Amino acid sequence: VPQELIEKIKLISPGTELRKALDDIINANFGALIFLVDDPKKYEDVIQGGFWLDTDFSAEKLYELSKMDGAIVLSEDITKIYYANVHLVPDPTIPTGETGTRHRTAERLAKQTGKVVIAVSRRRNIISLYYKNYKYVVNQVDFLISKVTQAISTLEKYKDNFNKLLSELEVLELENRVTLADVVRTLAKGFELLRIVEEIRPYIVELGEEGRLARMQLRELTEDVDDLLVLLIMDYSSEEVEEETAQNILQDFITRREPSPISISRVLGYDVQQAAQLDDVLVSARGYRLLKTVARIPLSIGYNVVRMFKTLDQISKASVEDLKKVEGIGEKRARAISESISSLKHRKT
Amino acid sequence: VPQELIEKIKLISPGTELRKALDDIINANFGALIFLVDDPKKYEDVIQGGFWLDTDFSAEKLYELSKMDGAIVLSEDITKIYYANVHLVPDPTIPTGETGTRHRTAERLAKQTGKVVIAVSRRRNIISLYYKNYKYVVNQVDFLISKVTQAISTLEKYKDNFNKLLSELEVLELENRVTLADVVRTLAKGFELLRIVEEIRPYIVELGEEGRLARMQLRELTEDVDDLLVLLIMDYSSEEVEEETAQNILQDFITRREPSPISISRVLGYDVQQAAQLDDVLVSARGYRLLKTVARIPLSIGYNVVRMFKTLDQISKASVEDLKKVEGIGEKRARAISESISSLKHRKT
Ligand SMILES: Nc1ncnc2c1ncn2[C@@H]1O[C@@H]2COP(=O)(O)O[C@H]3[C@@H](O)[C@H](n4cnc5c(N)ncnc54)O[C@@H]3COP(=O)(O)O[C@H]2[C@H]1O
Repeated sequence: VPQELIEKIKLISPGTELRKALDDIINANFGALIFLVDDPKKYEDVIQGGFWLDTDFSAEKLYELSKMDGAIVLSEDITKIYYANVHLVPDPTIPTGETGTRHRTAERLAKQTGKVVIAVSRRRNIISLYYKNYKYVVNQVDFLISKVTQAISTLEKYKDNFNKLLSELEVLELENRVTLADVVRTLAKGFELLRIVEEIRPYIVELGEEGRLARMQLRELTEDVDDLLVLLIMDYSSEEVEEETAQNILQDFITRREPSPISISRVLGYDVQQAAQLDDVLVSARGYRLLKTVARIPLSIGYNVVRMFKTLDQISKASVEDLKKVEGIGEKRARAISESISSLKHRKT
Repeated sequence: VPQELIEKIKLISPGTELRKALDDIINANFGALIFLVDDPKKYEDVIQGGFWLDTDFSAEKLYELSKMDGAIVLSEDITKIYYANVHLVPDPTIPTGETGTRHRTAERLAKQTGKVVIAVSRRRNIISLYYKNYKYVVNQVDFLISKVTQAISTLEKYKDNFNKLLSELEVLELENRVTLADVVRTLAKGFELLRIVEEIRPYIVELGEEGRLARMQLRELTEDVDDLLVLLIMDYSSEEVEEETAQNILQDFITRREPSPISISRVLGYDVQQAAQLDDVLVSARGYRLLKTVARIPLSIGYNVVRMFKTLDQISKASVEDLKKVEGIGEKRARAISESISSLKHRKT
């Protein structure tokens, strides 16, 4: 959805004065045809009759004016009401796939002028926004909340399964018994979880102010998921991979590519044919995930540790003395690494 | 009202199936916009979307189709329904003094194509017919009947005073005591009476089949008034005058010229400037009225009788033998003339 169009959508999103007025118009079953222009004098060819108002905008004024037949003309920033009860006359030759005089008029005028035109039928509760060659149907909050609440509840389920796969993989990592199947399975669920987030995003935006709690819920649920997926990619990719490259891997599986077993294993650098082979491939974590998230060791410094010990397994066997031989690790970071790992092994395994 | 428009108005007059449908539409508060054209193909630029029907017309079909939004397209003779639910798009630059999309659309389309377009709003009970640059509002029968009934009542009153004036003029005429004032007063009342008929005529025409009784009443009330007035003009005009000149005099006072005492006397060939003078001008009827109406003597032959005697007074002093000295008058005409005058003088004076 183009950004130039997303900007216009904000104009009638829950929270704005304009939307408050449109909600009331809908509740009263009045119809509405609103034309947003900047220079009223320049549309004497498409705007006919009505009353010249040139007054300050307000939700109550718009509502009251919508009681009359015809269209209302507002300024682009919704600060002035220019005309009311006007007859809009766009070029009849302009193609339109709309039905009815009001919507056909709205699409034609928007295409002809490159301006925003809002239409509301008397019987229905949707707001149709036309801008240039675009058409966006805005829904009432109740419909949006139902979809968003369902999506969140769905996300909770995926997240619960992600957490179980993660704790299981954690045990396998600490014991160095991880297979490519385990890794890919965890990444797959992580990619599916973030995809759901991406798909509900437009619903959230459209909710405007009414989407505050929904946003907070999405944040609490998916907080550090992205980072976690990036660290897993770095820890299990066939060959050393830069963080940015890992983040790009993530972005691709979250939008373009499809998170299938073989496909994920393929992008990780493993030449696998059948998904049954995944259980056959053994892999050892580099150690980034634990070093950063648990030992609180910056990636730039974690590279150094991996460069020397190569795997988490070796890192877990290294003494403080051993660890201090690494650039960037003093008695403090050496203790943190050593202690955080020995603590997890004892508690988890 | 041009004969051209008059023909179209008949299409929606009480009695037609079309009008029957429009009345139902009005009674149901549905709206309507109807475009009459014989070759739809040629107007495909002003007719958009909708449903192609091409079916035989019926009042029930038109009524049902009017439940949908948009416009209906019928053949000019109203025998076929071509489209329903269409969007009519006439040129926006066409000037119009109408209000609302529906009526502004109808006027522009009518001007643009030179055809008939019918508009009916849901809120009102009138039918607006637009043809070319003409606009005729058709009213419901109830409104028309009320106007027509009051006009008829008014005519009865004028006719009564007319008969009172005529009866008194009859006495004076027989006694040869007529003054210009007597004649003028009678003519003025007769002229005023016929003007009312002319003014109410359009209402009766617009009443269609529901105006049958009204036409009968008008005819019974004004049956022989025109002839009577023409004969009065011929009998009292300054100098001899033909039936054609008289008939023209009548038409002038019923439309163009105002029937004022001085104006009537002036047109009769009398030089007067004050109404008071009228009671000072003694006049004598030629005899045409009595010869034609009572003696049943053809005007052509009446000219001969007046040629010889000049006035009714002299005609009543003639004998059968004397009267027969006129060409066209035999013992029969002579008897009818002589006996009819003598009988009236005995009964009226
Ligand atoms: N060119 C045309 N072709 C076919 N039918 C025509 C027509 N123009 C008017 N009408 C018929 O008249 C109905 C009501 O017209 P109205 O102006 O009261 O009530 C209108 C008007 O206030 C508004 N509206 C529609 N088009 C407009 C325009 N171009 N400019 C300003 N207001 C418009 O939306 C209301 C409802 O529109 P809707 O079509 O549902 O309802 C229409 C339609 O069935």
